[PDB]
Amino acid sequence: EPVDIGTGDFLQHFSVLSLPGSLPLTLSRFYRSQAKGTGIFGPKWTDEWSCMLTVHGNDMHFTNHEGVDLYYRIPQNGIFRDTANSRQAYYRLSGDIRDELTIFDRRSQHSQIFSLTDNGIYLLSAIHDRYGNRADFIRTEGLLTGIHHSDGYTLALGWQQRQLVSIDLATPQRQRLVTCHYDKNGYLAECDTIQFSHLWHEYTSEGWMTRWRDTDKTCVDIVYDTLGRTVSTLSTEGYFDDQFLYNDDEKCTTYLDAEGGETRYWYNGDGLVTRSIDPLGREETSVWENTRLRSRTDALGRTTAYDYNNEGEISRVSLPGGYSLYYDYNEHGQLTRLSAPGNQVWLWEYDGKGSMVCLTDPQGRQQQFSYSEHGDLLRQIMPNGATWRWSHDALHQVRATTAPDGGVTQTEQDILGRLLSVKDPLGYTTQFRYSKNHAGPQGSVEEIRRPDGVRELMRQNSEKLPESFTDGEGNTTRYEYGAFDLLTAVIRPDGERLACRYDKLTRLTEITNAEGEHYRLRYDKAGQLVAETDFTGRTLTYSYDAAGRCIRTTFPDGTHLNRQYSTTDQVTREEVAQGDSDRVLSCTTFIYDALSRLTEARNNDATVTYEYDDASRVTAETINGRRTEYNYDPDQDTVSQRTTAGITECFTRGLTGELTQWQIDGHTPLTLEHDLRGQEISRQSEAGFSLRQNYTPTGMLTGQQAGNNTLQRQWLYDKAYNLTMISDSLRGTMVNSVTANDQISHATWTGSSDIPMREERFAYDRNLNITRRQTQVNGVPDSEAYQHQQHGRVTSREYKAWRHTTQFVRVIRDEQTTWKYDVNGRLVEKLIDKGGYRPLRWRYRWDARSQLTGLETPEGERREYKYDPFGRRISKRCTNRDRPGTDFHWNGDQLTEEIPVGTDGTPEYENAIRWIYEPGSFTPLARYEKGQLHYTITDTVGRIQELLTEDGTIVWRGKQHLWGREEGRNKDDAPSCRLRFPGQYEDEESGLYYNRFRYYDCEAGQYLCADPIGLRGGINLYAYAPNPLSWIDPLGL
Repeated sequence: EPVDIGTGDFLQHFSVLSLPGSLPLTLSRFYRSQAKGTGIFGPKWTDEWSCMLTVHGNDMHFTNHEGVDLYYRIPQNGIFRDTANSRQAYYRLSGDIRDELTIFDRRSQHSQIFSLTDNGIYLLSAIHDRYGNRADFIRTEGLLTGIHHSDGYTLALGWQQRQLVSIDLATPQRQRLVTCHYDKNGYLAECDTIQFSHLWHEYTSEGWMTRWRDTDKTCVDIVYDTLGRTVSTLSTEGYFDDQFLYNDDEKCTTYLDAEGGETRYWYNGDGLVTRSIDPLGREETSVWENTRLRSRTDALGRTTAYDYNNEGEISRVSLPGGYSLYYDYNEHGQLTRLSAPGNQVWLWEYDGKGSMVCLTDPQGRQQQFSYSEHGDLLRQIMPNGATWRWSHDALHQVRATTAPDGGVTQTEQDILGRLLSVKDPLGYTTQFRYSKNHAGPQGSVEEIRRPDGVRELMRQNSEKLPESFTDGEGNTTRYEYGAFDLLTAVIRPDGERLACRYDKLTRLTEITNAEGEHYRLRYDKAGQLVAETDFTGRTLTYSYDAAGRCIRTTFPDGTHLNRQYSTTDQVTREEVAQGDSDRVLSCTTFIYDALSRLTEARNNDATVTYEYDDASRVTAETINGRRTEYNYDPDQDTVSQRTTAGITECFTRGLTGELTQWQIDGHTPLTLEHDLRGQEISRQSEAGFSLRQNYTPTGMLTGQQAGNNTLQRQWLYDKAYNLTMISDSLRGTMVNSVTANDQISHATWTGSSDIPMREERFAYDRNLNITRRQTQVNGVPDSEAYQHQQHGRVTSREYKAWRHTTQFVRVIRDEQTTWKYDVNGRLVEKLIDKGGYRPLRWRYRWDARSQLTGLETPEGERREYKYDPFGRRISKRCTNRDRPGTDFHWNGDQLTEEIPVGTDGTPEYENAIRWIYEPGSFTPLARYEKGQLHYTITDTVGRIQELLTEDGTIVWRGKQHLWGREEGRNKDDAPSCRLRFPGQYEDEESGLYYNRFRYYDCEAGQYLCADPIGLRGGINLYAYAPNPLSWIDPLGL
């Protein structure tokens, strides 16, 4: 807030200083245009080190860090004892007026000590906590000149002509913290801080700040009326061209923002807003009782009420929907009990010095906390017995952490809080060095030295914003900013630029990619995103209710996604209309229980139900009658046992929560071991399966040993952490060349001969999308394809392939593929035109939510897909040929079962294939089909590369191309493996890799439709990842 709508003041609050310690020492400056107070920073600016108590006849006026005055009635004996002011009931005044006075802050448990000076004025002499940690304020000749902190450091405040010019860390290290300059009338004109902002200020003779600017591009000009009220603001770059209109009779202030909006505020005697109307006419009211919010009602009539106890704290919060929260405190104002809906009660226990020693969750489980005599947290004991331990340096910052497994992490920080070094439980050390720019443009450089020899640089500009970053290979990404620290440009290592543009209220309205095309956003008078147009020209429209909730999404083709919300802002219904006809094409309903927990989701294709326990943990998930039950470890709230159609899995976990044993259906259990860093080093089964893994000093997976039962793998990276060499004992040696954008430009798989067996070469456009792909087999050119993007999506492609004859090459295939998209950005037709041959045309059918519902193969065969209300594909049918189907079962976001369905339409549940994941993970652990158990071995991205029987025999070997095409030949009786990259499932009828939301073309490296979440998933809408061996996309974004 720039302006106090209750009075018209121009307000500013900036951080000045923050020093770590047992008692943190923080300092900020607060400006108010009509203020009559004075702090260490001159007139009109108040701070935390200038608080004072003043005798006012029978009153004791207390000036806080913002110039607000609290009043206290001095008793007859002149002794205060826990005296409280009703306007701010958390400040407590104690002491004899003849001795010294104390202000106790029930919010922080900290005390301010005020000592007598002159004329019945008490100045701040000390601040201390309940542990005795103390900061003594020293004043000489009236001016605050020194500060002593009990941790062992001292501050030196230097003055000249009674104006504060320097705040210096004095001992044990000399360091400049704050520098200040003043104008001709003694107002703070320039304030340079070492941790925060560097600003300049300009005032009139009365002290009204008419201009403030930063080190570079931000510069605001303020105009006042004859009363000192702000009437207009304007920045030099055009932002915040605001105006303010006042009406003291109506008690109404009018705000005219720079984009044509009008917000009106009605205030009361205390200057608090009782009623407001936004530029869209949405009204919000508030009831106050003496600077105390009692109830607030938004634009939908939803009322939130606040109750208070005799001590002045919030005791009861009434929420929309009948929910109520209750708060209980001890005598010092510390929260001791929180009662929530569903009989969820949290309990906090404190000792004699205020340390919270025991915390009890709603499940009655206790966490014990042990402290030092000075307040340091020394030990924490979890309910299962896991014990954490900490020790601290001279500034009471954590310098050593002991994990429950015995590992110790050494950290070291400087007096300003910056991290200097870290030593992991295995002895590997990461160092940080900070250097200041001493020439020209102000700035700083942060160098990182990693235990693998990697060195990285991070440079900040004069506004202490990230200016550039240089990875271990010397690739530099640069950032440019505009006014108000708005990101306006990003420059890749290859030199291409991404640009941003903002309206007069600093709202993102345009994004320009490296190709030069524009993504545009449009807002209404209230700031809601009402329209957006991607690079393809597709425009989507959004509608909102009075509460700001999106109730309609209008697509170019004409369909409407309508939504209805419950009182607790939960989607209860989704309709699909079309055009001017209000007729509903499809319907989706969500049902919630008394605790606003989703218990049933239903559309025309699937019904999903959820069951919970007292702890709101999902005990059962059912999809179309198929039920999965869960049991939880009582102490760790993790899934300890899950059952699906009689088959039961048991999970066992250690103190840290790591998986130690897994077992299914009475088979031999799988046992796992971990190191001191929490990384898996071995997994074994007594049947014979064994897998050892090792890592780099930075934690990168680099080695694998298994045990026709032996597998040696090695992954080697470059100093930018790109996978550039793979040593496989079954496949050979892969070598990768990367570009400045960390994309693979050359990938050669070499067996044992010197000339590589197979090579892939790639080129990319300015959007990092694939353009060229050339293959070479045994040194001779094999195939070469070039594809062209339009607006970020693949549009056409030419492909050729050669045969090696005699030393000549002759063309055997010469095809041109062309893609056609609809107005919603969904691929609807892919046509492969060969020379003279017959055209092969793929067709795609979509619903309103851009889900692939139908697929027509070039041979006329048609398939149909159905989805649940969460976008999970549940069924795959063939609707015109005599071919079997497939049913899918999901646990959350994991595809856990693929169930074959015969041609008669009956699911073969006894022939189901189960994929075992850790609950929440996307890396498959094992595979279970017809009582056969197979253990998986995954690569660096979590993709299955080998399936092994329980005895350790490799029965399936993967062999893929760079972007995911799987083509490794396996025996006929080998188990099927259609899992590709994490989240992907290969449909054998089309070659597509189904991700949860979109379908992926591993040849073009792109999805078949635009990203359903828009810019929330990146600038490239039809793109998978820059490097498929280092990025993953479990969902379809």
